[PDB]
Amino acid sequence: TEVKIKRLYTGDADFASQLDRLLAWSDTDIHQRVTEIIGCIRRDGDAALVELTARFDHFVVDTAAALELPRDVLEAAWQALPAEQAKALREAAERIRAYAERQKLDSWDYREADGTLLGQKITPLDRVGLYVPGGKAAYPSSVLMNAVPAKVAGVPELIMAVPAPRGELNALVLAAAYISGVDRVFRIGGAQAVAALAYGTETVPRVDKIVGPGNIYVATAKKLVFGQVGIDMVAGPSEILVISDGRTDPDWIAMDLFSQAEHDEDAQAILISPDAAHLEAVQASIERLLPGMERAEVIRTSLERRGGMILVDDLEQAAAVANRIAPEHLELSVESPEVLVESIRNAGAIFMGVLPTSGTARFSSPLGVYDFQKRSSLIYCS
Amino acid sequence: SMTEVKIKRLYTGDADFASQLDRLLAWSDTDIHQRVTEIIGCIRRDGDAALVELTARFDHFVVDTAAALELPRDVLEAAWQALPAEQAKALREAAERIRAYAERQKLDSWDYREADGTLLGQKITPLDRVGLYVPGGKAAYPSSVLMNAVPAKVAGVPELIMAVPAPRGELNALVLAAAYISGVDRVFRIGGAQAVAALAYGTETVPRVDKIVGPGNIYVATAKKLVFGQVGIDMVAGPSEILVISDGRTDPDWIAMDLFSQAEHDEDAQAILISPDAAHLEAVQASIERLLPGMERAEVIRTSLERRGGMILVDDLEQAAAVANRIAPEHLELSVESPEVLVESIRNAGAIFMGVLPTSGTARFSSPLGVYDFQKRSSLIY
Repeated sequence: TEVKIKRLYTGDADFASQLDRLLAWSDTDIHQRVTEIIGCIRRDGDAALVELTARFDHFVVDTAAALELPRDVLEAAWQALPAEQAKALREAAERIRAYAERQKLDSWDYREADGTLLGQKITPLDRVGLYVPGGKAAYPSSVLMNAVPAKVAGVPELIMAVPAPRGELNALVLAAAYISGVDRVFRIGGAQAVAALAYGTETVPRVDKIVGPGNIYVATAKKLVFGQVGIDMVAGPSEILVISDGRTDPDWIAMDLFSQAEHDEDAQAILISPDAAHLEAVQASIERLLPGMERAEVIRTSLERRGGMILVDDLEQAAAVANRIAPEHLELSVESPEVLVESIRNAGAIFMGVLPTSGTARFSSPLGVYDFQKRSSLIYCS
Repeated sequence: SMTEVKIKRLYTGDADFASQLDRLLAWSDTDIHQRVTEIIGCIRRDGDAALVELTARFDHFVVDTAAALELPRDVLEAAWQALPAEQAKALREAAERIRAYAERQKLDSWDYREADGTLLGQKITPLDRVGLYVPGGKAAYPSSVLMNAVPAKVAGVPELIMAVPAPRGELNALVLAAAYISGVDRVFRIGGAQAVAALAYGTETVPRVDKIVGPGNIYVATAKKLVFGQVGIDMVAGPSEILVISDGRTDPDWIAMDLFSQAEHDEDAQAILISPDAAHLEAVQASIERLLPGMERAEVIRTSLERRGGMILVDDLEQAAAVANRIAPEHLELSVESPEVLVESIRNAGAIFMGVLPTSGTARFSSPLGVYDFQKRSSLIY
């Protein structure tokens, strides 16, 4: 029943190094394989894509044109969702759209003293490729959070790759692609899909940026085609950092940790508090509520491998430690978070009352509309 | 003839045109990768000791302690104060133009209320610390300092740290003066892979930064690639490129000089001319062959034109813009009668001239380096 979670104390002398080891996170054959696949796609295009799709996905088609899903299929997958899921999808997409609309970059210009016109010309990327994994194990959220900002940016051709293992489709994924304005959907995946998107085939249009997480083949391929296309940041496992003043119900804090611990065994969930009693209470809440979780084994694995509870002297030190951690997700479960947030510098998303992980929030932003736009300097000497 | 310059010629009517263009644009060590890995390891393992030693071995710059690697601020001020009045004037002016452009590009925090009352927002922060690499000796340009440092300081970066190696102690006055007026906070006489490692991981003497920018040799580029993840980096350069579109009204000598402007500073530079006027292309060839001998860097210009230069005949200006959009040049010049009309068809270009930039076709998906690259966004949810 016990869950052994690493406990750290800011008073300890070896604390910095312990925090380092807690945050630490880290094949030749895979690199070789992906290189070969990319080469095959560049050299032989569609024939290679069809063959590799039959090999990896067990999806057999006569011509590459058949890899594509008709648009009617997308609309129909949407039309057949249970009413509540449809509601949820529309609402989420709308929130994402509104937010993207507010972040959208605009063109402008101005005149220097001599009369020179200087300006910034904003354009959408010409085409964007979105990768989504096949089967039941994909989440519609990833589709919305990549595709919606891309369409708000004004990207004219948004192309999705999602493999169809043995022909199998994910209704929610297709419906999400439909309502987010995905333009074309191809049943391809893996390194072969990345290569097809990056270089083009006679069937697959060449895109300028590829986003969306996938397996080791997809990640490796994305790294190898960077330069030919832009890519999104490589995702590490999810992270949450909770700063708690001790006033919140420990059952709730526990659920806050489970929220991110539950979807990756290598996820990192950390709790910081100046209250030791509160930390013990949350330990208890974890051990009690854990069995009743459906993802109990994964949650346990994550908490035991990379979980942590850090006792700090106060909320100031909590903010300092957080700024060192630079977490993907930061939750300020404290009484005056609008005050505490003033001390926060490095965090992907902050919850008071796609995202950069593995400490890259020290220098990166979440994926947003701006990543599907670009600027050109304009100089008109008259 | 002895004066002739073999410049690659393409025509959009060619059946092989797409591939010919691909081959024209194309431009592409293991022992270096090993060495750099070892240097990074030594720096992580031995810190200041390793940095002092490696600086002694590689730069022949010998100091007793790592503290002695740093240049006092007094030195920067004195480098500025000893400049000829006109150089100082030019430096200040350039720095000011850059500053004014950066202020206009600066990202701002904001928030708004959803209908239900949920608060959504964007919190903008500057990067905590930024490292700027500048090559050593006389072969460095103050511009490289200004174009990184000024936008970083506009962004509000609290600690801007510069590495510039001092081979045999040698310094570049213009570089130091540029560091002075652009608000560089600290300057260290270190370079190569060891400087990148020192900045990325920190030593007792060198502060750990969150992003490293500034182009350098193969050791610096390799090191930057290897530390990406620990820090942000800038896009890798990237020999210069210029693409000129000419309708034929412009004096062909002027076009020739336009091509020369970028061809003359790198033998690997790419200068391409596009026109729907075949006679004009011939005229520019003649102007090139006539004007070339009188150029001071005639040898470099010729080498560049011969290796990567090109002239492309198109059907009309529509197609000129289409080809330009495929090329996606660093620099684009619209030498036509109505550039304010033609620019509407232009999508992919680092900078556009009518009347640090992305190169190698990355203008299809990248923006120039600017203030926004030294800022980051955090999502707020209340």
